[PDB]
Amino acid sequence: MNITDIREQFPILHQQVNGHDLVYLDSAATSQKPRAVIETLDKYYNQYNSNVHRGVHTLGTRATDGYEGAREKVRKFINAKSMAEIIFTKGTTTSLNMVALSYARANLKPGDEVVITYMEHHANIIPWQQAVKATGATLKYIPLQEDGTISLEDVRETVTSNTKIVAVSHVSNVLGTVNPIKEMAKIAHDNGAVIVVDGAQSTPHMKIDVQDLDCDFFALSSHKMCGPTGVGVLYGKKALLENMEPAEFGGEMIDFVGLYESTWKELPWKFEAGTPIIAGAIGLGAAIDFLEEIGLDEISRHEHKLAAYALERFRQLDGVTVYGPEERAGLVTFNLDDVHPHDVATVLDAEGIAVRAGHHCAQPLMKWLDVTATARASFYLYNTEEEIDKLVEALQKTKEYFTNVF
Amino acid sequence: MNITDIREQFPILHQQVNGHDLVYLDSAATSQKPRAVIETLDKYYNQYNSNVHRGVHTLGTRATDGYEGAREKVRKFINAKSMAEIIFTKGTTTSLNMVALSYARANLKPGDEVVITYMEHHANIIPWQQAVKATGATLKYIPLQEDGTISLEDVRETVTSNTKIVAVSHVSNVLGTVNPIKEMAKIAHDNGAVIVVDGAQSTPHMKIDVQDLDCDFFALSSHKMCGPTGVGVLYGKKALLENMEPAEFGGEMIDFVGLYESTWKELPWKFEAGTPIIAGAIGLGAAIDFLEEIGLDEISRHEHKLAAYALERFRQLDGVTVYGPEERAGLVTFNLDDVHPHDVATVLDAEGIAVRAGHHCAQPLMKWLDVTATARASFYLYNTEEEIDKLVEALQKTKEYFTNVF
Ligand SMILES: Cc1ncc(COP(=O)(O)O)c(C/N=C(\CC#N)C(=O)O)c1O
Ligand SMILES: Cc1ncc(COP(=O)(O)O)c(C/N=C(\CC#N)C(=O)O)c1O
Repeated sequence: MNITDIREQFPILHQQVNGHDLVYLDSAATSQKPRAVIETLDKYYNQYNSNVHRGVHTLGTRATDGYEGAREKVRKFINAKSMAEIIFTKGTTTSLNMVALSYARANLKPGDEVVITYMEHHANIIPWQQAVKATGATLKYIPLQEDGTISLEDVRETVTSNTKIVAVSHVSNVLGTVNPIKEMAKIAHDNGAVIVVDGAQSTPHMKIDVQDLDCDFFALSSHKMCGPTGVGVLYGKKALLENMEPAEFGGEMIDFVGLYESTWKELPWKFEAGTPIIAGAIGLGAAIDFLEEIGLDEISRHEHKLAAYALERFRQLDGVTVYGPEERAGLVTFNLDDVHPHDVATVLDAEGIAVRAGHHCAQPLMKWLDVTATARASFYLYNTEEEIDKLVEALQKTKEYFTNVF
Repeated sequence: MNITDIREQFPILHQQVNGHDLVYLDSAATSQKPRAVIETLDKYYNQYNSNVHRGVHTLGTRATDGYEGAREKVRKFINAKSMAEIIFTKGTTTSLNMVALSYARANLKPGDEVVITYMEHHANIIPWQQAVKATGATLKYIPLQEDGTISLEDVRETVTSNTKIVAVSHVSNVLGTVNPIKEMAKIAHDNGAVIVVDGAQSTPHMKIDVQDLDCDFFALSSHKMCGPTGVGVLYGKKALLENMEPAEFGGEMIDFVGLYESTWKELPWKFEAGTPIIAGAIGLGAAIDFLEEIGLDEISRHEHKLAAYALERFRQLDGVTVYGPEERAGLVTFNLDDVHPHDVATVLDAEGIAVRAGHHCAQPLMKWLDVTATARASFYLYNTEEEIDKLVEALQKTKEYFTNVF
């Protein structure tokens, strides 16, 4: 894996911001795209754009083969058994809402529990809030240990035989924690629950195998993994999706329409209402071809190196707190003592450096961390140690600059 | 309006299919894109891709300004009063589902009526089926007159003071009928109903003015109007959207998140859960700039000419039935006596000609037409009379060829 060859594929990296070379360290908010992906979209619109599933004219057939072909690429990529288990959606958020709407709201009664964790992104919180409220069921949180990881002991404690759903994140977008999803699926099942896995932060960065994880549902977002905006996937076990009603209704997802009553398509089309995200899914396919060609394990090793290097160089700074465990995915959330993270982010941008400041859509987590906001640098396959040097050099500068003011 | 200059902007038109120049007559299924749109996407991914609404780094600000800027372009384009009334969605279908979920399901009780018409696309049928079933309300259909138009008399007949919702299409994707939306909004309101307008076929092809139409909701799809796939709009009167709960929950659409209860953003963000369709909305903005620069009235005049020419040259063929009225949008649905439309479409593709065969997602309409399927040619700003000549010449050939077989 050659990082110079990789960065050469991402036009957006080669520019300056505020007179400094761009240092993009915000891949957890969204990733940048290689030429292979952008040229996939261009070729689609330049050459074979048409609506799909009719199969009567040439361009229509090509578009359909592209779109269905990308479904197959997603299937192999996360090791699902069947294309019937791969549903294209607008994103992780919509995917998780569909499970909340079609599965939760139809399978929860007073006394039933939904179990989540304190570290969850909103997308994996609010749908469950709404679903328990709609059904008079109960929402519970698995506690976190002090380093921001989860103990299986706490899982057995929180999951009861009244738990219908466990919903947890694969990798935290804030702490960097890789959760024990597989062991959690076992505890879920032992108690008669399904597990729903929020895979938005894991999928771009490490090999996903839904056969090995035995998750019941798994959600991911194209934009975080070198792919177009506006597209995601819901994976669900075929037996569960067969029993769920659609979340949206319309053309494409029907079989017979009468005046008052309709019947549905087979999976996966049951869950894809209206003209689908044709170019986006095809570009998501291109993104998957690109990542597989580098290798998810390679990308993962690369991130292990950047994260270990970042954690070391952060510990060389006084007045800097880092949140979460030592063993982590490729990001670091932190604060400078006595500098608001908004200001850290502003000052970093003046130096070319893109990070995120705020709640990272994890308000409960911030409360648990006893902070109101943090700053975050997040990495991907195009980042380098040199860029981590610039970040830590800029944080040192920031500390001194704000010393000068007071 | 110079058609040669217009066609020069659409790379996909300049190719052959089966050894013949492509003749694309399937714009009602999806439209082709000009360079201005494709290069908008390229420039977004090449240059300023980032997540939106943070506003802490340079690319993030640019992405946000692009996305919010496109909201403004959509607002001016349909003459809404406020960006708070413009919600980006995945498409017409999703837009109509949101109204069905958030407005209908919360405002219908036994004895309440939803009124639709027999000519509606599925997207404007199934959501209402589901909503009346969920609420024990009643669904009614306005009858059609023999030419496939609607009489206001029939509207007053069907809409009662128990009608809560009237949902009708602006322009039929099958008959070509332009419905009397404005007069229908008046009848709706006189009886205490809102009206929901399915604008998927109107928006690409004619000026939209929601102030003049006084519609309560209006839905449209980017892919049909020179814009990217995967994006649409829901317009709704600000006072109605203020009172509707969100259809999806997650990051971006919240204000405060506690463990069990959350509060929402102001409009329009209330209705935009998760990372939004950033590049798609920006490209939809480019599409709108492109169409406004030609002029919707010009595009409309062009289509009037193609439709009048097509209807004339179709009446020069024996054994050809055309469905719907004389005054029409830019398409023609038809059948050859004794040739299945699937076969017509297959034979047309061998000649380079792209049309659609099937139900056109209007199964109730086909039943009313007493057919099981039809063929359809649909036009846009890049089509010509010469291409209509090829179509009618090919239909003549098809008729003779199928005579030979028998
Ligand atoms: C673990 C996890 N779960 C859900 C989401 C939301 O995904 P999306 O916005 O693509 O619908 C995300 C997206 N995270 C963002 C998106 C932004 N901005 C972040 O900055 O951390 C995530 O990381
Ligand atoms: C009047 C009307 N109402 C709803 C839809 C569905 O819009 P979408 O598939 O973009 O969600 C459409 C899309 N129509 C199609 C789409 C396809 N294929 C067609 O072939 O007529 C429409 O024309």
